[PDB]
Amino acid sequence: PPGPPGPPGPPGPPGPPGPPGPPGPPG
Amino acid sequence: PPGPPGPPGPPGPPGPPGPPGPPGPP
Amino acid sequence: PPGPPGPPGPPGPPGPPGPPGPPGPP
Repeated sequence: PPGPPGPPGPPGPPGPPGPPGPPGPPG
Repeated sequence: PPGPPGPPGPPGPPGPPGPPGPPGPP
Repeated sequence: PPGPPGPPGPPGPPGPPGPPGPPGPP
């Protein structure tokens, strides 16, 4: 009989940067 | 014979915060 | 023998929004 499944792979890569923040307040 | 490949790993970590927003109005 | 390792997981989620921008001009 073949062996059992291998171990899980490693975690994935990091996600992308988030969106830009909001505008600053009025001058 | 070896067994089958294991399952995928879990998702990676979140990305970094985004860039700063634009300047406010005058 | 156990099988080979699984593949890397999926990418993480996006990071959160960046900080507010600076105040507007005078």
